[PDB]
Amino acid sequence: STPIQQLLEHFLRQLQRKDPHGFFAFPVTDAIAPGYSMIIKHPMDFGTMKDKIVANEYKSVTEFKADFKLMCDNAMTYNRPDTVYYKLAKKILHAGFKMMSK
Ligand SMILES: C=CCCn1cc(-c2cccc(C(=O)N(C)C)c2)c2cc[nH]c2c1=O
Repeated sequence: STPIQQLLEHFLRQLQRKDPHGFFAFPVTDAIAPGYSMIIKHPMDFGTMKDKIVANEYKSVTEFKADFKLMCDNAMTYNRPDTVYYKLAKKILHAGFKMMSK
């Protein structure tokens, strides 16, 4: 485990605490979200992010933050603003970037 992997595991733990229902835990399936795979071209979720950390795919914090933002942006594209899923994505995007900067 490299120093970067250790830091990213720390950030990921802190980010996942902000999703207590686990809506972001695993890839979204079309059964749960009809037509999702044809609307969202670059899916992302915390489980995929964990696998990417362990596989050593993130070479910088910047690359990691971009996947986090992608995950939130996908949720704000697929879901309407008045939904639980949109609201959490907006909340966690802003809080997560703040947490990773302080
Ligand atoms: C906020 C997260 C962004 C990703 N995400 C996830 C789900 C989702 C996945 C698995 C289980 C459930 C769930 O617990 N229920 C009750 C359906 C919900 C979902 C459903 C409609 N839109 C989305 C959506 O965008």
